[PDB]
Amino acid sequence: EVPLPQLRAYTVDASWLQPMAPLQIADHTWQIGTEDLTALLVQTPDGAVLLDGGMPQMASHLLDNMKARGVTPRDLRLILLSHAHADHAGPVAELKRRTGAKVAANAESAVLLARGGSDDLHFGDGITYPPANADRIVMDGEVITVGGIVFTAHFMAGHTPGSTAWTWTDTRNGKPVRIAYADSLSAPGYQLQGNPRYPHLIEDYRRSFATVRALPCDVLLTPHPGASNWDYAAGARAGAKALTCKAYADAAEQKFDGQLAKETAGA
Ligand SMILES: CC(C)c1ccc(Cc2sc(N)nc2C(=O)O)cc1
Ligand SMILES: [Zn+2]
Ligand SMILES: [Zn+2]
Repeated sequence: EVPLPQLRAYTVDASWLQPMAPLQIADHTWQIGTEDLTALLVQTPDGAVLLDGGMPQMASHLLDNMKARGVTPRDLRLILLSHAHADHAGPVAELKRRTGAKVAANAESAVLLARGGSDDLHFGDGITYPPANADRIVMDGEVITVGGIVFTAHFMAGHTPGSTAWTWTDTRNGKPVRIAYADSLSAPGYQLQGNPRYPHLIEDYRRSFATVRALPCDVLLTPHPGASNWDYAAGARAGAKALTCKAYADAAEQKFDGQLAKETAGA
C-alpha cells in the first residue's frame, strides 16, 4: 500500500529557504537564490552564467528570478559549482532539463554530481540528490570566457575533494570589481586524522586556507552567506559587513585547528 511518492516524510522548517528577489551585487552579477543560500547569476551579452543553485526544490524559484532579470530558459548557458553537495548543486539536473544550460566542473565535482552526492566521503548515502552529468571538465587555473566575462577556477579541496573557488571581474560604479566566490572551508563533524577515505585531508585544508587568503578579492561571496557575514535580506546593506578573503580563511583555520585539537586529545 501507499504510493512511492507518499512513503517519505521530509523534515521541513518553514524558516528554511526563504525566497528573495534578485539582489544586485555588481553591474552584471546578482544573487537570485534564497536568503540562506547563494545562487549567483551573471548576465552577459552572450548568455547567462549561474554559479550554484542551492537545494533541489529551488529550481522553479531560480527560473522565476531569471525571468525577472530577462533571462529566458534558452539564455542560461553555463552552470558552475562551488561543491557538489545537495544544498548547492541540488537543482542542477532539473535546471539542465528545463534550460539550455551546460555544466563545467572539475573531475572530483563531476564524479560526485554524476552519482547525485551518494557515497559521500563523510556522510555516506544520507545526502543524495538528483544526479547530473558534466558537459566540460576543468583543470585548476582554467579560464572560461562568456560574453567577455572571464571566470577562473581555483581548486580548494577539503570540504569536498572537488571544492572550487571561482573568480571574475565585474564593474561597479565604473571601477572594475574583483569578485571571488569561495567555497566552504568547514569540516563539520568530519574525521580529520586517519580518515581512510581522505588520507591527506589535513594537508588539503591547509593549502586551501592559503589559496583562499590569496585570491584576487575585492568582494568575497560564499555558498552559505553567513560564512562570509553577508545578510541577503538587508537589501542595499547586504554586503556591509562582509569578510575579506583573508579573514574568512583565518576564521576557518582557527576553527579547524580547534577541531583538530579536540579530536587529538585523549579520552
Ligand atoms: C556548528 C555546526 C552546527 C556547523 C556549522 C557550520 C557548518 C557548515 C555547513 S552546514 C551545511 N548544510 N553546509 C555547510 C557548508 O559548509 O557548506 C556545519 C555545521
Ligand atoms: Zn557541503
Ligand atoms: Zn552547504
